[PDB]
Amino acid sequence: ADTQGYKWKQLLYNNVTPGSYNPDNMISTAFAYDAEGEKLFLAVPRKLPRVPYTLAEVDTKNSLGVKGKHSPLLNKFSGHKTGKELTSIYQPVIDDCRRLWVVDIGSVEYRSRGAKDYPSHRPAIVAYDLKQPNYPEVVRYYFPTRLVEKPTYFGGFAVDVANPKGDCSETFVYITNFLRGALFIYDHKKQDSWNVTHPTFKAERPTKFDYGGKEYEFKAGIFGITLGDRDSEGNRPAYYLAGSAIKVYSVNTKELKQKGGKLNPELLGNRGKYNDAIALAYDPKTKVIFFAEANTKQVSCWNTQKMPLRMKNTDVVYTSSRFVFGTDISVDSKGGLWFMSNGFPPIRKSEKFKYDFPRYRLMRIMDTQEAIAGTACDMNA
Repeated sequence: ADTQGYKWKQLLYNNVTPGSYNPDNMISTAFAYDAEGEKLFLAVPRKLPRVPYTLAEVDTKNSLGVKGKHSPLLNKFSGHKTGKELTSIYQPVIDDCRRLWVVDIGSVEYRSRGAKDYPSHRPAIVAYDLKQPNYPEVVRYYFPTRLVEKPTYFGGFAVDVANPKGDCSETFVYITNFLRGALFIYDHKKQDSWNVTHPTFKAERPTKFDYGGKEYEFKAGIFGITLGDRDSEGNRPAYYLAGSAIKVYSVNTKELKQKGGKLNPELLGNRGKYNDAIALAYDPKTKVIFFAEANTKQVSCWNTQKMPLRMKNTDVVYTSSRFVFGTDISVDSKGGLWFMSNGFPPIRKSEKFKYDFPRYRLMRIMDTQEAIAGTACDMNA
């Protein structure tokens, strides 16, 4: 229940001319922590002008639990020279073998000012090897034109590594898209990809978001996906949720991996009214799914082994009135639970939302077992 982590009023960059960008336009949407390397990676999408590095890193070693170091400066990704190697990303993910994956959207989202600096191209899945320096690029796949379907609305994604104790090439990437309600599946081994849609991906009803004493709304489809325990032969539950929804589902990865196959997802079932979350993360140690919530100012949990999922089978691992809009959550290599808020929900003009307290908040609970102690999510039942 005790946390260490970071707080930024604005995301400032190190080694970038002051005044060359507007700090309030630097809006981070997601992160990934590499525990072995003690590096934090942040996605800053090029949604507004003059973002110097869309993939930023911070070294956490002389930082994490130290007083006075709550606000580290962002740096260029060590795998980059110019910062143009990526156009705009929304989410970084670290896999079982320490490859940092990102989805390059391929274009910026503003006109002029100067968008000309970041030439448009097709969307791409890119991966870097953190085990080597300086993070060489090991995957780079462009989307075939016939498959592009509103790339600006990609959400969370998962990396399915079938052979973690091998060359790690038998890998799938499952990428959410919260507009339509669609999941883009990429087969790394076959160098093929396809689109999948389902009634279960779509939103249930608009989410309520409170800002400045008024109430705002948004209606998001499938937004987060996380992967369970691998069985006998490599297949696994892939738990997903829509952002504007309280139900949770799992479809098997074997149905997912088969191109043009029928999908049979399982409801399991819901988390209680007003508890919409856009991000969720499975902890293999405690078998718990953690949820970073849109409007409740809380991170919540459910033990996958306590069936079925009802509110009564859920609890709270974190509460802060300054935890406005949870946007990313994940478990690291050393079992640490990490969660982020940015006050930036998918609503018109939300980039311009401002807060008295620091907008950007990233926290770690050291180990998940400590987190769920004395909660409905713990081991005793």
